Amino acid sequence: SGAIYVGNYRVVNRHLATHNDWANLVWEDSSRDLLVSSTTAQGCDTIARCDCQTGVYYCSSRRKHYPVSFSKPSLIFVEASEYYPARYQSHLMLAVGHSEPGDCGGILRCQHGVVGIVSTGGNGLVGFADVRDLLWLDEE
Ligand SMILES: NC(=O)[C@H]1CCCN(C(=O)NCC2CC2)C1
Ligand SMILES: [Zn+2]
Repeated sequence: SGAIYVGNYRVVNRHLATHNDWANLVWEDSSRDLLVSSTTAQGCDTIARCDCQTGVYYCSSRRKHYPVSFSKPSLIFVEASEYYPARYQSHLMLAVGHSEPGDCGGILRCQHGVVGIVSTGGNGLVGFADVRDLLWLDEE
């Protein structure tokens, strides 16, 4: 579990969104596994606006932050799970690292701010849903 709190927005994995998230919906995209809802309180996270390929992510199943090298956001095939059929997930970045069910929502960050959140795992790979292209998170 986990979310990004930027401005008056809450960014979560779409597959983990709550009823309150759907009832206060700003934007959602199943192909990216992202959903954004509105918040009453202002958050403290800031979004990175860059093309970094190195950063640090939080792994809840290890209680540890790990430094990683990650691929550029792209269209990647993700196997069938209990949340989605086998499909191409867009804006996904992969790295070598531990990720098991429960780790979605952990933040990946670089020197510029939050880059994205954990969205996939297994086989010694961790995948992150990028948010750096969502420029509207910084305003309104
Ligand atoms: N983005 C996806 O299609 C996910 C949905 C949850 C299931 N899935 C995973 O890779 N889970 C393993 C660890 C928790 C990350 C694919
Ligand atoms: Zn950066």
